[PDB]
Amino acid sequence: DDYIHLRKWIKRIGIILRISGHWPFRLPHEKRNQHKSKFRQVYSCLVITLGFITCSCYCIGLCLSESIAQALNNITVTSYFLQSCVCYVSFIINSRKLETLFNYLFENEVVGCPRGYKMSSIKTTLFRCKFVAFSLGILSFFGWLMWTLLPLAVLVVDQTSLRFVEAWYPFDTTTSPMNEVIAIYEAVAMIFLITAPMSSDIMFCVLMIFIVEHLKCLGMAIECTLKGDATSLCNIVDSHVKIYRTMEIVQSVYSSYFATLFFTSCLAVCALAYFLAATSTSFTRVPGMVLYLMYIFLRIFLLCLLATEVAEQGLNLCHAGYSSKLVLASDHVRSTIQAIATRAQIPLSITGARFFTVNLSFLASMAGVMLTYFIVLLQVN
Amino acid sequence: DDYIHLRKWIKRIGIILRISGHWPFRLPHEKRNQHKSKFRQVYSCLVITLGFITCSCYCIGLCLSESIAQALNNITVTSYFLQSCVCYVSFIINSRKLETLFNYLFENEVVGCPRGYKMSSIKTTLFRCKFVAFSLGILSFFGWLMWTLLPLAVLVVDQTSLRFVEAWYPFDTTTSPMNEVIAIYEAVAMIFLITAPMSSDIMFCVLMIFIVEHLKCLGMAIECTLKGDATSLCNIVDSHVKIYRTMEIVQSVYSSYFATLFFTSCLAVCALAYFLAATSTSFTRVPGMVLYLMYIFLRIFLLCLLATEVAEQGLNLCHAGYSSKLVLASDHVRSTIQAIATRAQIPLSITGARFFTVNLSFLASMAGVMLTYFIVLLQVN
Amino acid sequence: DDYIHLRKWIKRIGIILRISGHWPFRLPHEKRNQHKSKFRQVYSCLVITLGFITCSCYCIGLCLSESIAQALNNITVTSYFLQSCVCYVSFIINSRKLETLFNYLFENEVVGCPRGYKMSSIKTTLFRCKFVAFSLGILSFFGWLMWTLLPLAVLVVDQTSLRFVEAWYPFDTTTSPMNEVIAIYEAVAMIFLITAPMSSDIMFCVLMIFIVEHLKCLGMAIECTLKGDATSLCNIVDSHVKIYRTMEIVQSVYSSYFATLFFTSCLAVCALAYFLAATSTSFTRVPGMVLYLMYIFLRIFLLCLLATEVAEQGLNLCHAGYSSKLVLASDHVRSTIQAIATRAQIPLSITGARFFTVNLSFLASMAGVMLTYFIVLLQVN
Amino acid sequence: DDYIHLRKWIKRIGIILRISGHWPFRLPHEKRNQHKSKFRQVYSCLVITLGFITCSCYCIGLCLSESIAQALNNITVTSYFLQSCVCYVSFIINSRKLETLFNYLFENEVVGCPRGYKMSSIKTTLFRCKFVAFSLGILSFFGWLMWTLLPLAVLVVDQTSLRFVEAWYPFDTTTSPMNEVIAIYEAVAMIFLITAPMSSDIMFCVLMIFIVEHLKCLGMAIECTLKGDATSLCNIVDSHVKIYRTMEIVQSVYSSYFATLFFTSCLAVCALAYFLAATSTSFTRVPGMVLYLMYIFLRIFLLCLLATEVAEQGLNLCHAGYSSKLVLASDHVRSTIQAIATRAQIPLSITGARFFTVNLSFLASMAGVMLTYFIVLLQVN
Ligand SMILES: CCN(CC)C(=O)c1cccc(C)c1
Ligand SMILES: CCN(CC)C(=O)c1cccc(C)c1
Ligand SMILES: CCN(CC)C(=O)c1cccc(C)c1
Ligand SMILES: CCN(CC)C(=O)c1cccc(C)c1
Repeated sequence: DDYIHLRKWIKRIGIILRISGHWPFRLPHEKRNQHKSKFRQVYSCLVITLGFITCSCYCIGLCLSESIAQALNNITVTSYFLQSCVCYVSFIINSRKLETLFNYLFENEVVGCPRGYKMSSIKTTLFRCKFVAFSLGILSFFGWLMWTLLPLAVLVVDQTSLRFVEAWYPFDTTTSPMNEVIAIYEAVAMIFLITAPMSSDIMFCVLMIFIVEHLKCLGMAIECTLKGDATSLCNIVDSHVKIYRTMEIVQSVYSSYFATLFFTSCLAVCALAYFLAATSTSFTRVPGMVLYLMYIFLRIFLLCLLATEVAEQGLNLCHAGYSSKLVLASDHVRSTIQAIATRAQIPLSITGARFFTVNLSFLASMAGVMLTYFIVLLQVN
Repeated sequence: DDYIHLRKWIKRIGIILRISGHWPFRLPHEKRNQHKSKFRQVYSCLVITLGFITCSCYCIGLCLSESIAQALNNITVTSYFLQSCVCYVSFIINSRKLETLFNYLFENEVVGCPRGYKMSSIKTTLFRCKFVAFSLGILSFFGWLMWTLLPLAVLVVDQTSLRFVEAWYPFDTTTSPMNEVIAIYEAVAMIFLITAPMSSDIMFCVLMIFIVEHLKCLGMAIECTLKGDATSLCNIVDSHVKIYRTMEIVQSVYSSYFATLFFTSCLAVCALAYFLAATSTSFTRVPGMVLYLMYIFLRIFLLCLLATEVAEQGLNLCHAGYSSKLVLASDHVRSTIQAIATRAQIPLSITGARFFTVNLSFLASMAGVMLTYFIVLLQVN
Repeated sequence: DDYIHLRKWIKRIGIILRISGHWPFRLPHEKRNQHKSKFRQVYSCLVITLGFITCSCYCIGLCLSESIAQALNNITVTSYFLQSCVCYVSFIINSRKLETLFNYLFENEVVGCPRGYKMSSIKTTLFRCKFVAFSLGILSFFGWLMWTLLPLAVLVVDQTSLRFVEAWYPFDTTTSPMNEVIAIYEAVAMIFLITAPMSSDIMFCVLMIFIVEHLKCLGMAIECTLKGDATSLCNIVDSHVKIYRTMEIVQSVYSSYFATLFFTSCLAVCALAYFLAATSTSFTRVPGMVLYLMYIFLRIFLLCLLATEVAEQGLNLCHAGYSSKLVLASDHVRSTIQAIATRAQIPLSITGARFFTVNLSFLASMAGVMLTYFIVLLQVN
Repeated sequence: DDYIHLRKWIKRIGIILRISGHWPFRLPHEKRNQHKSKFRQVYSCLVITLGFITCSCYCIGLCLSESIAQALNNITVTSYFLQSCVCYVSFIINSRKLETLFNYLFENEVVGCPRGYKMSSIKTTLFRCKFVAFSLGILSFFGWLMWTLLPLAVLVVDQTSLRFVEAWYPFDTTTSPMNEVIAIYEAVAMIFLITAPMSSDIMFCVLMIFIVEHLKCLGMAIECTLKGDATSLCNIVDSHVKIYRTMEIVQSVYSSYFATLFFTSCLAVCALAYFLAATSTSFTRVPGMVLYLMYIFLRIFLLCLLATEVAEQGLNLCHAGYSSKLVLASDHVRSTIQAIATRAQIPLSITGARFFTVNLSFLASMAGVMLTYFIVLLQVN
């Protein structure tokens, strides 16, 4: 069966959310109260504390800067690291809503749709899910492998400064006793701090894909029940309000995370464009800086695209049922379809801490701001 | 009882609005026609005239500037002072509407809500009220104490220019006979001119908190009356129209005050960022200039947040009642819920003299404008 | 009677529209086919041709510029002159719609309003009409008197270049035979080219004031007919659709005129701010350049304010009738009030050639653009 | 008959779409399965491959640039060429939807309209169609003739570098054996690569004109059927939903094409304004660069105008039927007119890959961006 295949994938997503050290909540397939184990709790606490102290050493390493170039070289990695920290806190706080969200993915079976549509819907869902997940995973692995292991192959196979950008430490970390084990520590902390927000964006993309498929199924079900008494309309309205409650749940955690993400990502792409444009770099960091740019652009573009698709499917749900049969229906249908339309006129939008609406036009406005500040930072030299 | 506690707090707000010299109007708890006393009227007239002449000496002290730096050092304090003057005039003119607003806070008892919700609503209201009031009060006291008493401890405990920025005066004010009593006069005028707009923003924050709680109570009451004849719907519509009339009353006074506030606050934060960035300041004004920045950002952020919450609660009221029961109701309910929704689609927004809508996105746009003009003013040196 | 007073004023407006040389159309009070006279037609043709040739000499005088300063000194007057020419053409083309507009001002009597409201409405209408008309007229007279007669009192009472900015001419116009009669010709052409667009803005302000009063009367009439069968609702809907047809008529002519006006006015205020800031002017043109700025700002602000008031009154008409009585009315009232509301949700907006919406926020955006280009033009020196 | 005349014109449009080498689809007048011929398929494949290799040589000719000036001189032509390539791909992919679109133009006969309106509608349609088609065709022919044949008349009638801007080639192309035949090849490739997107914009303009006429006919038909049972309303709703399906079909292909078009057109007009402003050009390319500017501005303005007209006609359809008769109709009419209005409130907008809405305000925003980047590129020299 194809459907049990879908089961596999959502279990994998839950597994990855417990690999990178998020707080363990109840998965739908788990029914032995396994998430309350201490063996998985000390894991998440250890990884969260390690990420916190690494981000704090990097953040106070920024304020103790030598010049402008070291400041920007700290700005990029500290931006990504505090993105990871904001994501850690936001998944720590709202643990209960994630269980309801994963229960929504487990069963979402729409009633009233023709049976020929569900198969192609499941195939498109699995294809797009596999695409976004493997894309972000492979780009993350290549970027980490370059940025972390490329300077090690210059010296460790056989003077100082193995890592690309230094940070604040209580130890000296310049002598040969300490710098290698600092590099190893930075490697494993880099693994976890990269793995957390990528997994969060993967889960958000899965949720948006499922909500798009659900809204298309709802529109087809409205057309099917109008082509043909009350109970079908009650089930339609209940699915339409369940979708709205689910998006209202998704709004909060990703509101805080998206505000932090978008601001620090704009800072990171501006600093990267300055490093690639002006300063005569050492050419061993061009394959890192040309992959971090593509990762940032791909992540922002995928988030904005899957946030625009949901609003477009809601507005497409507004035009559902409007045909010649609606004129010939009773007063009951002409009232409930009117109610469904005037509720569907309100768009389902994910806002970033209510400062902006995550759309595709916001990507164009932010790219304009990035171009302006890149021109300014280039002129300042 | 908790509820009588709320009584205490609104009385305190009225008391503070008569301490800082606003025009005395009838409070709800007062029932002896006490507000028409001359003993409280000559107070407000004396304080308003003193604030007017102090703001006028500061304003014509700006045009008689020596250079650019003295001009900006006048620009900050004159911006805050004419904010205070605009607030004084706006509370002088519309005295009658403030009585209806304080009568709205005295009794606002929603009918039809389940009894278990009102307790937590009152607790959240008291907590957020105490938070915003004590926050702005303590920051104002620390900022005034620094800016006014820190230069006095250099000289008065034992050459000229005790105050930080000079102003126009008919007296000489440079000689030792006059400068000390000018400093004392500036201290008490500083107390009143700081105390007025902070108290106005505290009252606006109280009103927005109460309107948010009222809208949430209305949504819960709609859900409760749909879960269960006409009279409940009439009471719901009457509460919904009373909220709209109250916001329409709040719109005007704070429209004029918010236009003045936002423009002069942008000017003040730009001039402060220039003083903190470039000019080698004397380090005795860094604790003043680093608290005035935090006060400005906190005040603007709290105003924008509590103006966004009301619009979000209105749009959340639009989605109320939409469920399976609405399909099974009569024509009467399906008409009145439709009317409530198509009225709730119009957002309750506080505009600043109709030039802009006070939202959280406006804070981002204004911060972008502040960053652009700070870059320009830094480049001009 | 007060009402016949209103008659007087609209007749005066028609009279002024035929003084400045617009194409003569039928006024409401005229009933002898007087507008088809040739005695008033050769007037308008002569004045329009004179304004055309003066604007053409000024426009080709701009392209034959000596430097940047003479180019901007031509830019200001040519901007105002081609505003006048666009207004002349737009009133020449649509002569028929102006008759229907002046017939709308002649009789607009709303039915169903309480009688106590109409008196205060007429008083407020006459007050605001007199205010805007006398304000723009007196500022125009002072600006023309300064700019035209102030250099004449230096020389003509007793070497060359009497006028402030020269233009292209076939004659020499530098010798003493010709320059005085060129100055006289420029004086009378200046009178007509100033008098035309000011009269057009006065008529637009009158129309917006009347539409605001009409919408407030309609809202009060809806409240009155809901407080109390079908015929009142038919009269309400007919007045509401007549207001929309009138605004749709007003949209076109002022769309073209407002596009030209706003663009050339932004150019003029930028060039004036450059002349007042940098160049060491001769101080005999400071009273002209400081009145032209105030006239431009006052005209733009009054147009934007009276365009925002109409949209606000439409959205206020959306909330009319919504009360406890609407729940207790029949199906007929609950359907027609719903229809009135869903039609009133569409805003009555005057757009400038569909490029922008004339609001008060547009004034803030245009002022930001003016500040940016003033900073650039100051930096270019 | 006039109507058969319309037939002629749409056949001509189909003919031109098969002249410039687009993929051949079934026209409405063709009924012998002529579009599946190989004689017309190898034509389109040959022209598409030639345009691809020419665009690829120009695109890799950009990256192998000598300086900034040669880079911009490549940027303009490569922008137009990749516009042509994106249009080629977008017409290759969606071949099936173009058949339904051309079947919509073949028969669109509205039922219920008064007969006196259709004649003037057809006359206005033919006039505007002929205007836009002949305008873009004549400007394209003059621009191509100038840019391609003007340097040939300097040398070929009787040292190197016949073409204006060079490109990458495997051949030498500088010697006299090869440069002439390279110029001939560039001439014919220039013909096809210019002829494709102009024909696409002509078809889009035809579609927007027809949709505007259809919406006006629908509004007049609503007024006519309200002036007078169910079947007329069913036909009205079916025409209104057919218009929406047609615009939803038009959205996709022109979404991708409009995104590419608008971005590369902004780049091209910025580079052209730099070439015309600063660099001492050879004056033989001023008649080319002053026609390419007018072509770009005319094309963008016509696209934005005919995209704004459709949204304005939809919002005008929202106000249809609202009169005194609607109050006196049955419940059926007052429900179906309400449904038509609440569906017509959603605007029919053509978005460019969902990044922006093609309006006339977007033209103003893009012109502001063009002015800013032109000022920057002028300052960089
Ligand atoms: C900058 C984040 N980072 C830590 C240094 C990386 O290795 C890195 C680089 C490129 C792309 C990705 C997903 C991670
Ligand atoms: C600038 C206003 N002011 C008068 C000089 C102050 O003392 C002051 C400084 C910081 C924060 C607050 C609330 C007041
Ligand atoms: C610039 C237009 N103008 C002709 C030179 C004037 O005299 C002028 C100057 C200021 C204000 C007004 C209404 C007209
Ligand atoms: C830049 C495109 N191009 C190829 C060089 C042209 O000949 C060209 C120039 C002006 C106007 C038009 C429609 C085409």
